[PDB]
Amino acid sequence: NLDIIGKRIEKIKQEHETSWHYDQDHPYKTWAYHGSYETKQTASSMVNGVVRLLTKPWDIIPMVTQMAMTFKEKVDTRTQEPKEGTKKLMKITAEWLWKELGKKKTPRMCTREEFTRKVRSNAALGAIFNKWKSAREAVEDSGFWELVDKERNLHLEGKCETCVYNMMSRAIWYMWLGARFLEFEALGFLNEDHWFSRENSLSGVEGEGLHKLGYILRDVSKKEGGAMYADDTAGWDTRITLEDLKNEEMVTNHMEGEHKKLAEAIFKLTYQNKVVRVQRPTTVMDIISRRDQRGSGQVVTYGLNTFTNMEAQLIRQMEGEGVFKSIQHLTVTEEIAVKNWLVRVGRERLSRMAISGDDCVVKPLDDRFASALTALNDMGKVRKDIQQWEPSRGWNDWTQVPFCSHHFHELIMKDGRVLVVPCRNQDELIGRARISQGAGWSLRETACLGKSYAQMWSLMYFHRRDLRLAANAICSAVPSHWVPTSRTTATHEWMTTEDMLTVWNRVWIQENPWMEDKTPVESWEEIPYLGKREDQWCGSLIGLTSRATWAKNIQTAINQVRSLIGNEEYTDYMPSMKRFRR
Ligand SMILES: [Zn+2]
Ligand SMILES: [Zn+2]
Repeated sequence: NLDIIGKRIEKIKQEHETSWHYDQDHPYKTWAYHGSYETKQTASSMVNGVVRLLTKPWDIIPMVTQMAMTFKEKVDTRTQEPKEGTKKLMKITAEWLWKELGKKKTPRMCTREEFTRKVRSNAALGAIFNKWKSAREAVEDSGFWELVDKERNLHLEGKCETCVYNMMSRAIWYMWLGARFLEFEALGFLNEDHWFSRENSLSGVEGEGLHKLGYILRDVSKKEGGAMYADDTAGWDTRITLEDLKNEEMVTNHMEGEHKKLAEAIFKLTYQNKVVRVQRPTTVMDIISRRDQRGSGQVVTYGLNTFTNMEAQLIRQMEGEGVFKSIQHLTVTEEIAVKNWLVRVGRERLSRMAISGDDCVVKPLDDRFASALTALNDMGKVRKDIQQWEPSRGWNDWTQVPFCSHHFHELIMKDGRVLVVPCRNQDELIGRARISQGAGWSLRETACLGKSYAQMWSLMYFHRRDLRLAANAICSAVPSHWVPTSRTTATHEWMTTEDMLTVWNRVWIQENPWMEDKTPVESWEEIPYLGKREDQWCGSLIGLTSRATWAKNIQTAINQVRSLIGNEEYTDYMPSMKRFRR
């Protein structure tokens, strides 16, 4: 408690010594409360006018239009201590999993140089605005790095002064850039060196890309076993136990020298003990603490969520296969059985899963998995939208399974080659492309964000009639040489000024390991769509009068946007489609 967090607490006290007060009407039950001080401040979702002017039929679809308008009683809940049998299963599995992940990788520190290059091309590193304006500026000033130095030597000394969380089913904890550096220095290797790649982790999909995920689920489907299970956890980040944070910290067992000590400090001082500032309207800032739940950077959060989810799902597989009988207590011979299962079939069982942070798909040995719930519930990973002891419902068809907000279609090209393509309800895709985040967007910057969405649709969602047409319209309406942008950036092959047919060939044919025949595609007309009825099932407006008038009159919409942007060099991409090709 207060020895590890006191100094952070003491320091904040004094920068608002005029305002400090132990409020007696504080709302916190599960968070330790420490005090309050004076503040007054809040970024809402703005419409992208380039995308909206070129998607007129969707102006009357509430599922699209409502997306642009507008639980903190889950961050204030408490998960119970798992039983001794559960704690043993987790410690054995975590020990084995770090060794497997470490067999072909070397833990290492990430560098000021690496951190600097990141900030100078806009990665979402969840920092705050004070002393310098942006992250770009702090990184060039040696004063910052002296602040970083003071904190760093404090961490070597087992103490913390400035690593404090700022709060804002989504809750995002920003820290100052300095704290973020020290986190990246110690733990950035997990992401920078692809510890959760599929090649390295067998269950993971880190760096795959949406073009690969369907083929990965189809490969899992080829395994002998039961249904495919895709159970979502209710508020994953809020169910991370102190026991989970201690098994995650065992990655430090693979480290040495300075790095080992820097990583141990991040886990001890910032993860297993946290200090947070929260805005309360009654407007004060509350300084609250707790030991458990997830609050790291979003990129370290991804890797440790993937790790702990891989661990949880192997244990659920062990329960289904009868490896242990009860979570109350592991016998000595059950430990040896668990250890032996991991050595004998561990890697095979990892290959039966696709895991992306809190999201999983599991094809177990058989359907005993469906009712194997005691370890999963006791670890605190309670399933969303099903009663605690009701058996899981599995999927019989890999094309039905939800994963990373998508499902996947098998689509046969006119030449017999097989594409496995990503898909989701088209209202969600159009509604997201119609939204920008933040202020001071020029017309040019708004156009270049529209072009990013359009090129993503050409690469990932070409099989949806409405999105191929809208993508071609947006790319016709935005000057041909303007570079696609995004303020928060998986593999993003659409972020390029290269011709999209050349990029399509490189991704779906040349690089595709599932595609044996490498014959390039010569035109967009060779590239197939879903069935017309399947396109409608997934939200197409094909067949509506509104959509027919939009498609027929698209050159008028393209010309409206060109007239707003002004006299620039444009390309007509509409004749790449059969119906505009005269
Ligand atoms: Zn610190
Ligand atoms: Zn679909």
